[PDB]
Amino acid sequence: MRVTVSIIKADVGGFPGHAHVHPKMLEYAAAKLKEAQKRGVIIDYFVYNVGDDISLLMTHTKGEDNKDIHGLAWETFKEVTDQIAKRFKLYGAGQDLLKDAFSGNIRGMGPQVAEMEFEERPSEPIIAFAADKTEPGAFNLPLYKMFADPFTTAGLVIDPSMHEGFIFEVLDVVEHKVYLLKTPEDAYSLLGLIGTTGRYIIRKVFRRADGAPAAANSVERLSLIAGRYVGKDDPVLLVRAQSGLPAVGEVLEAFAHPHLVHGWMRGSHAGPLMPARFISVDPERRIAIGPKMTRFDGPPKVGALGFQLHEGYLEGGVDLFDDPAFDYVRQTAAQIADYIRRMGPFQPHRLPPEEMEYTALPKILAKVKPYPADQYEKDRKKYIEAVVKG
Amino acid sequence: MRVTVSIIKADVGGFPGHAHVHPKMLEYAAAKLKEAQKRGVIIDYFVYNVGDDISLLMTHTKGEDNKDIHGLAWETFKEVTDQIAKRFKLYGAGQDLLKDAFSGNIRGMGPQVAEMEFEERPSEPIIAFAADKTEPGAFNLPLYKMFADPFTTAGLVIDPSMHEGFIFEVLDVVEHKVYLLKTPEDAYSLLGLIGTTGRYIIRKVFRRADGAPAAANSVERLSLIAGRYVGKDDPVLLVRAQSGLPAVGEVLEAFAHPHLVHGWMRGSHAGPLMPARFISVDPERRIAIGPKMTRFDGPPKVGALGFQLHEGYLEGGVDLFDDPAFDYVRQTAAQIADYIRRMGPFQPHRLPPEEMEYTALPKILAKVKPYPADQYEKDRKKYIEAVVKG
Amino acid sequence: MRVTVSIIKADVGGFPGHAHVHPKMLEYAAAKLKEAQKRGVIIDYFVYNVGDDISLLMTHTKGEDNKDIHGLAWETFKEVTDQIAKRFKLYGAGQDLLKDAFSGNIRGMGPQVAEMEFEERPSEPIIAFAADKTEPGAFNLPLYKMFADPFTTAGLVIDPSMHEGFIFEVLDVVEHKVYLLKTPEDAYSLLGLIGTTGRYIIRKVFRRADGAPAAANSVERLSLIAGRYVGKDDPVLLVRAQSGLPAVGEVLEAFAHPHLVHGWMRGSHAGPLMPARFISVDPERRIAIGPKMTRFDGPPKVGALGFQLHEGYLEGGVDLFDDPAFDYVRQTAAQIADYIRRMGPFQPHRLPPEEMEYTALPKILAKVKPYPADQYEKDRKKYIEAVVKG
Amino acid sequence: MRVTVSIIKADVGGFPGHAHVHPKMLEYAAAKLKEAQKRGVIIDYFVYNVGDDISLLMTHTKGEDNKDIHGLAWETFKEVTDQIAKRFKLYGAGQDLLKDAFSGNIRGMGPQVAEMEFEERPSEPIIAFAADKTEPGAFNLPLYKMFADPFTTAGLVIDPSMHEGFIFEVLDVVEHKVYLLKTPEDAYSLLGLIGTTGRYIIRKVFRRADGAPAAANSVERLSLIAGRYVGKDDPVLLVRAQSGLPAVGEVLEAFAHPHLVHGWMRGSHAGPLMPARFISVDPERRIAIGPKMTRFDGPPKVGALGFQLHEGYLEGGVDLFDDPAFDYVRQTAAQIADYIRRMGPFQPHRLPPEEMEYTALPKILAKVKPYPADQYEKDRKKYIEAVVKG
Ligand SMILES: O=C(COP(=O)(O)O)[C@@H](O)[C@H](O)[C@H](O)COP(=O)(O)O
Ligand SMILES: O=C(COP(=O)(O)O)[C@@H](O)[C@H](O)[C@H](O)COP(=O)(O)O
Ligand SMILES: O=C(COP(=O)(O)O)[C@@H](O)[C@H](O)[C@H](O)COP(=O)(O)O
Ligand SMILES: O=C(COP(=O)(O)O)[C@@H](O)[C@H](O)[C@H](O)COP(=O)(O)O
Ligand SMILES: [Mg+2]
Ligand SMILES: [Mg+2]
Ligand SMILES: [Mg+2]
Ligand SMILES: [Mg+2]
Ligand SMILES: [Mg+2]
Ligand SMILES: [Mg+2]
Ligand SMILES: [Mg+2]
Ligand SMILES: [Mg+2]
Ligand SMILES: [Mg+2]
Ligand SMILES: [Mg+2]
Ligand SMILES: [Mg+2]
Ligand SMILES: [Mg+2]
Ligand SMILES: [Mg+2]
Ligand SMILES: [Mg+2]
Ligand SMILES: [Mg+2]
Ligand SMILES: [Mg+2]
Repeated sequence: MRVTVSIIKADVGGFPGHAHVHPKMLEYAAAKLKEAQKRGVIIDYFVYNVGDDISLLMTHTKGEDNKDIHGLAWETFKEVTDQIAKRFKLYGAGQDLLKDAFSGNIRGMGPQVAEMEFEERPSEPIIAFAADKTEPGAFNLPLYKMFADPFTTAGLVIDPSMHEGFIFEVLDVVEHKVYLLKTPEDAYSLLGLIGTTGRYIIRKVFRRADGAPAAANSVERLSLIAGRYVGKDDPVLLVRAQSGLPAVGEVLEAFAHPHLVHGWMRGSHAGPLMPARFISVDPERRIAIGPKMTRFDGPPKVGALGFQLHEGYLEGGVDLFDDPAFDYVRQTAAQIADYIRRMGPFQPHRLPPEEMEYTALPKILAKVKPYPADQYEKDRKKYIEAVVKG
Repeated sequence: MRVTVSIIKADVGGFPGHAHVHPKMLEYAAAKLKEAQKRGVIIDYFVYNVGDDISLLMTHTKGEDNKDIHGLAWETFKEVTDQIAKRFKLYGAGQDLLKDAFSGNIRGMGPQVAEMEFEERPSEPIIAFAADKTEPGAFNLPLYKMFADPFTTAGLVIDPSMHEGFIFEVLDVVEHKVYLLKTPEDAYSLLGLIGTTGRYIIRKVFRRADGAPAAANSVERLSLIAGRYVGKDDPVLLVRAQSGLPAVGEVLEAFAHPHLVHGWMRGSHAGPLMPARFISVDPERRIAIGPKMTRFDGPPKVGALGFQLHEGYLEGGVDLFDDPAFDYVRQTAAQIADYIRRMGPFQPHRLPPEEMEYTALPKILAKVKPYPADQYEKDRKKYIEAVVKG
Repeated sequence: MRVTVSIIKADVGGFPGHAHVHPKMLEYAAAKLKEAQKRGVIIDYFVYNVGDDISLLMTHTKGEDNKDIHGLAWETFKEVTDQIAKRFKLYGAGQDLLKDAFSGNIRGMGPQVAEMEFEERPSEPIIAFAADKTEPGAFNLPLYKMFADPFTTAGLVIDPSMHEGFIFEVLDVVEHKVYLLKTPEDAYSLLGLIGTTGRYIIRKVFRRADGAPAAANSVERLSLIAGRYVGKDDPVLLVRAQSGLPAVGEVLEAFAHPHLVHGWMRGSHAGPLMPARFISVDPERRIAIGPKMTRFDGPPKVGALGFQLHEGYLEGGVDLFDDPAFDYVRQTAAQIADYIRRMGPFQPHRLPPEEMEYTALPKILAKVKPYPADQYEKDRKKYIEAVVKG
Repeated sequence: MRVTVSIIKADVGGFPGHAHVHPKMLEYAAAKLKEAQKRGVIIDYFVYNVGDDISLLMTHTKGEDNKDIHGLAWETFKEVTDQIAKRFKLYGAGQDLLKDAFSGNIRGMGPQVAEMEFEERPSEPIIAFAADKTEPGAFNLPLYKMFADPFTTAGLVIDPSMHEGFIFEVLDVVEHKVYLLKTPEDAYSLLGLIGTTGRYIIRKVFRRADGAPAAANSVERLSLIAGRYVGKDDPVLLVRAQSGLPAVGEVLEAFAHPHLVHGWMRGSHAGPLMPARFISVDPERRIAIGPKMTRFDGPPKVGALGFQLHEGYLEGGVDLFDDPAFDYVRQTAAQIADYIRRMGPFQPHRLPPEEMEYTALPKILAKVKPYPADQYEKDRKKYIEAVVKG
């Protein structure tokens, strides 16, 4: 049977600030999806947060880009907004749905979606990822590693079924152009694009041998609003594993170096991506509570839940960053976070100016007097005396 | 609607010594505040300890410096004293209320208060802090950082709504004088005062753009008793966050370096301020149990609980030091505590003599024979022979 | 007496690659400057390298922007080129003087200059810095710290002679505009500019009390060549110290966090700025041999030589990063270098695309087929089957 | 034969700033003492620096407090001043001799002296210490440890010849009073005094069994100048070792924890005392070049030179901090220095106000408007509106 797996994610309020979600939001969402399941809209579901982002993972047979499934998610987020977030006056209530939400970040751009449709294999292990305080390009390095780096995915070299590699669908989110690159042969060209994490983002990956969908990342084109590019952050990602696709452990190895990503405070910094445990996982209630964002509204975090599909039912989720081996990775991220923070307001800890979600540069340039450089050389002594006397 | 948020804190007994509180004290206090809520005295509340200090966080509409609210707290502490602490003969039972409590530290000086009244915003995130084994000036460094240090609060540079800075109300607790300083321009003068943490303490902070209350720290003037200055330690602090006020994560960043503070053993040492987890947080019962004070009666610790206000009701609290990123900070504090303790009785691990809560110097000077220095030079050989023969 | 201190620096060949200089280049330069000294062109000099960059430090009385002094340096570099670098076929022989040098990086842009003229004080301590494998904005963070950060320069708070702060001359190297900002009051605006290290660079600093020159950094406007901005990297910096200017140790404290800077391999990465020892310092021969660039052509390094001026004569230089306290800083930089390198070709370890000195993006875009995104959605299955069958 | 060992120390100029000395100063001093030796004024000598402080170690038979020996030192420092420091316009030329030296710290207070007279033992091992960037009380902890702490000096417990302990001569430098305390019995009283490192300083130690001089520290009473106490910093210390006095290694163990001391930048901070190697030791030329002061004008450092006396001749010196065991201690000090520096201008990293060598507090209090606290409560809203509108 063919199944679709859809993650539709949104922030509709934080608790407090942008640090976390209120547990009643998860409970409300789970109850709403249980009703949809009883009506046959969906087969199964799992509800979880990372930071202030709620992921609705849903299995169904309606295909990709389905209005009923996308509409079920939207309605669930709108009802969480109105019944829970507005009731408790949560921070940024309705953030991703309402352009006038009470927060100062990018609002009203809508949910994000990562989805795949496929014939369910004789065993169908999948991993759902969610990150907070980062951009969709945060997953470029891990996706490259797991599908194309022989230092990550041993199977590329030792599993004859993987020898032919993978096909990357890369979205230029500025010009709205798609590129298809094949590894190993196009590795250098691919990296020339996807190293620019804010512009060229891996959106989908397919197995080269047969075209099977292997991963789907939530990324959309940017919008140009009041002369700035405006994106949708805090990505979600679906990866299918095993049997010629990377092993669960090869997928997870791709997150074992907590690389610097763009986001963190005010969408305007770089910090290490910490692979984080869930606070709690309740398979029966279909809810996981993910990590909080604390120092400097982070560091950026990613959570990983594994599942096994059966006739579209989801057995799981299983927290896949829960191992002492990943404690070392978290400790590294914590130390790097402390190191980089001592840079304060300077690039490359602060992002390049065009990549900053917040800026005061127009306010600054409206007040600080410029001097054409060539004329300034003649007048410098005069201008310095004027400040001094001034 | 306008709301007042009041934290009124006291130590009325420890369990054991000065290390912690008895959980029945928290339960008694919560039950008493629930009765006040039913009668309409207060809107909502949360009860928690850090070390041996119990904070009663209360929301209400009676304004600052209200006799009913201050009296409700006093009565709650007196009843905890009589019903719980005296019953179990807790250490320092009634400490802050009774000058004759059974402990050897400063007694009977009264509760402390941190409170703010304001129009409740469309979302109203607040953080309540409590520290044990330190002075109110322990918060000088964090408050300075979060409101004035561009290496902490990115918004000062990148959020045009924050560009105008903040107004610090600084209390000289020796001469009972208030100073108002504005950052950025008065930063150096401000620091010249508040670096003297025992004398010049940040009591309130206001937003410069509109005068909005931003933070309130519990500090009062010193009392001169038997020729020593006597202060009220173990401060509490309220901070409003977001939307032109520092982000929750910028507030928390201000605690990410575990700086040395005055207090620790016997109110007479310097040690690192450890940002500590709560042992437990129960939002339904309205109680959090904070950390214990162990080695050398510390190290000094601060706890952070976040809330969202709605019509004065408190949704929370949320432990905001609960992240692996803060595990690194705690480990640093633990290592610094071990390093500094090897100094034993010497400044600057021991405090300056006028800053020590305990001293034996009068006992010492009553017994040890002085010699005027000029005459001692002539007699030194004689005096050494007299000790030797002696 | 008034004196001018000029550092004029260039790379005219490496040994091997871009890692270091040949010692005969330094010996040749020193001999040439000794001849100029005998003729009265200059008072005194010191010759040294950091990585592949040779600094000619010269004292004289000809003022800033003097053709004789600039011409003496140019001629010295041209003769080193022809007599030494071309003789031994050094790598990038004549790099900064010859557009057709044999190297693949930016060539022929000319030497850089950092110079100050002033009345020589009753004691005149100065520090000369040189960095390799980085941009002039690498010094933005240190210069800000030493002149404006009270966590670095204690004197801003505790030395009444410094209370009035400093004046920063900031160059916009894209639009060729100069801004004058005064600290403390303009700190936030200043940081809003100079955090963009590739665009807004501190060129000079002056004391606010009297206008005295305090620092001079080597930065020039960019050139727009074949549609890319082309800059002059590997900066040099002069700082005057003490007596109302930052102490030598406050200047050095500003380098005690090895912050990430732009440059390193191929002028296209970010890595930690390591404060490095000189290999050797010979005050009598007037030559210091600085550090090599090794792993990944770095990490980026800065060297610091202190001097005392007397009637323009230079007593020194003294290696000011030579202390076990700075061994810790170097070890931190070495560890951060290893961490960040595991990112490979990805931002923010790789620089933003417009900031990269090397790029293959045009070659890539000439070969990889784009698909307009809207039409790609309809054709995706077809295109994937075509790659698969292909 | 009876011998006197005298260390007379002064700063008469730095190279650069307060970081180090010029090597010609040491060479000049050694040459001058060689002439005094030829004339029979002294028996032997050794000349060395730590940071910007030059120690003249001299052996002779003229006794303590001898005008000829003190005058020889003064004259040597005055000639170094005039012939070397003023010639090269060194920083703070003549610092400790000239009230109008060109530096901003405490000037003209004179050299310091540590001296002992005794019958030369059948073997006479002695250690000379010098510290820079700290007060004489920096040696209180080490002197206490080596003579009174059984966790340091094993001989107190296991060497029957040491069982009777030691006599401490403690100087109150504020009131000019001397106390004599005997360990073990007076340990607690002693520590009650000498923990106040700025006031009660160990000046001499004697063996209790026979009164033999065991140590001499350079400390003098403070001077009250323009309402501030003014002291003489950067102490020197002589310790006799072995045979009922602490072993060389017990003396050195007392420095193996790099405890926080007062001094460092601007005489106004606390930082770890690093036991440092000499850069070079030349026994034949009678000169050792000690460490530089770098980050933040430190950290504070102590050097240790061991000697064996024979008929007053000095065989040595031997650098006693030169062992990998002390590399660990230095690394600890380097890490603690980095930790504490993140506190910036705040106590207890900044010193208590009365202990600061530099302050801007009068300048601050002359400009910042005070409000009596009781009246401020009524007017606060008005004053905040006035700043806001202002
Ligand atoms: O060693 C492994 C499994 O052995 P096990 O069942 O524990 O004996 C795994 O590493 C697998 O080899 C890996 O996950 C690839 O599995 P397939 O995708 O080939 O099933
Ligand atoms: O990036 C952040 C929030 O993004 P998110 O909701 O996770 O997309 C935060 O760092 C906020 O920018 C920060 O807390 C300031 O928020 P405001 O006070 O401007 O709402
Ligand atoms: O073990 C030691 C010497 O043994 P050694 O000569 O190496 O056999 C030292 O620790 C001494 O015991 C110590 O220095 C005390 O020596 P005295 O002062 O008793 O001579
Ligand atoms: O403590 C210091 C010097 O003391 P010293 O000569 O060793 O007694 C330095 O930190 C100076 O205070 C600092 O360099 C500032 O010096 P000035 O610029 O005021 O001379
Ligand atoms: Mg949010
Ligand atoms: Mg989010
Ligand atoms: Mg965001
Ligand atoms: Mg988001
Ligand atoms: Mg108590
Ligand atoms: Mg307490
Ligand atoms: Mg107390
Ligand atoms: Mg208390
Ligand atoms: Mg080169
Ligand atoms: Mg170079
Ligand atoms: Mg270059
Ligand atoms: Mg170059
Ligand atoms: Mg000096
Ligand atoms: Mg000194
Ligand atoms: Mg000094
Ligand atoms: Mg001195």
